[PDB]
Amino acid sequence: KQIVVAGALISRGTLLVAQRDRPAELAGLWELPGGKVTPGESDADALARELREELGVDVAVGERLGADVALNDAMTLRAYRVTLRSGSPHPHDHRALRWVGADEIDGLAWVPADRAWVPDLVAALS
Ligand SMILES: Cc1c[n+]([C@H]2C[C@H](O)[C@@H](COP(=O)(O)O)O2)cnc1N
Ligand SMILES: [Mg+2]
Repeated sequence: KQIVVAGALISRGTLLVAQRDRPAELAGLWELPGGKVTPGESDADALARELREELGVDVAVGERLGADVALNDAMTLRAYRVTLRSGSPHPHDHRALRWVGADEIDGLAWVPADRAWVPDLVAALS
């Protein structure tokens, strides 16, 4: 299974969430940003690559956040905690970004795959 890595960036007590712009089925819905791992890459290398590209930030990749999610037969989604080293997030590849607190998490229009992490994200912001 191809791995997709996603980042739960928590900064000053809030969580970054990113509103997708593609494809049509996901455009308008919110995610933990990330992307596919390239063969040869560690999860950490891939996720730091994706978040530099998409958000314009340098992050450190930490512990897992929640469990693996099955996208399809081919693909598995994995979330990690990440923390900021340098830079401020900007939506280079998204419709919008939003910093949310615990009480906002379950109200967001999540990408259905990511919605699985809602209890984990609420816990992390407890
Ligand atoms: C980063 C991410 C990605 N995906 C799904 C959407 C695509 O089917 C696939 C690859 O992601 P992308 O379109 O490269 O961001 O994984 C779902 N949740 C996420 N948090
Ligand atoms: Mg992406």
